[PDB]
Amino acid sequence: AQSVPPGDINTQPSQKIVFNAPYDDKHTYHIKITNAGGRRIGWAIKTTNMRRLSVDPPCGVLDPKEKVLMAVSCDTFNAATEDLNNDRITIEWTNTPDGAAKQFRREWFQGDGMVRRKNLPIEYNL
Amino acid sequence: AQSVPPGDINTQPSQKIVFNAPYDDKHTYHIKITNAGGRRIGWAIKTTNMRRLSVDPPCGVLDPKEKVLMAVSCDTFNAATEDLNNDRITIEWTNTPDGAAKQFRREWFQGDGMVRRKNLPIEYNL
Repeated sequence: AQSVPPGDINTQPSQKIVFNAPYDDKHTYHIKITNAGGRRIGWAIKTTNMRRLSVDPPCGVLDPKEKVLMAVSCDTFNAATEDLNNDRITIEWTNTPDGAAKQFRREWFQGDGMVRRKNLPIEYNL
Repeated sequence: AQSVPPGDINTQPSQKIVFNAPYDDKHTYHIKITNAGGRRIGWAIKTTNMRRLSVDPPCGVLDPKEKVLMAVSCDTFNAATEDLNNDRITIEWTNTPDGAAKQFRREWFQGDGMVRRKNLPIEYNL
């Protein structure tokens, strides 16, 4: 009936993910997200490197109290002589407009209302 | 042909597991183990608490260069006001005797040869 801000989408982890070994093969860590709002929301992901890490689905439209699974694969590598404290993800979302279209749009961020965003610290466990 | 010590069984993680959130439901973390020896080996697991944590299969007989999956479930709880630095697992194994029987025996530890054992530090990520 009245205005409705972008409900804080639940996240698990909420802000701390330690990619547990081994690093000898692409390890896809499943993430849990949920829409804690009243209406749908257009969210997108961004990582320091879109080559090594692979987040899918990168962008999508969640529903009211809808649950979705994420996949963050990490290509193999050598953590014996490589710094591991510069990897961080970004998850933002904004309430879609009245009867928005069926497709993530960039206008949803340059329109009315406010957009939320939180970076998730990455970790590497051996 | 000649004597054969208990090949160091590969572990992933090898000595560091951070049970990533959430803690609102039994989360079973899959572990990777492998027999790096020439013959089978009888191994067993032990945790500080056999009530909260559940490791299965607890004991079994691995084969030469055989891979096996483990399941370490962790009952839900509240990590907002509970110490999380006293949980540690124990994985030991000893080369089975010549044509050993098809069933983990305790005599394999009180016989000839040497037995290996390593504790895996537990962690809790929110």
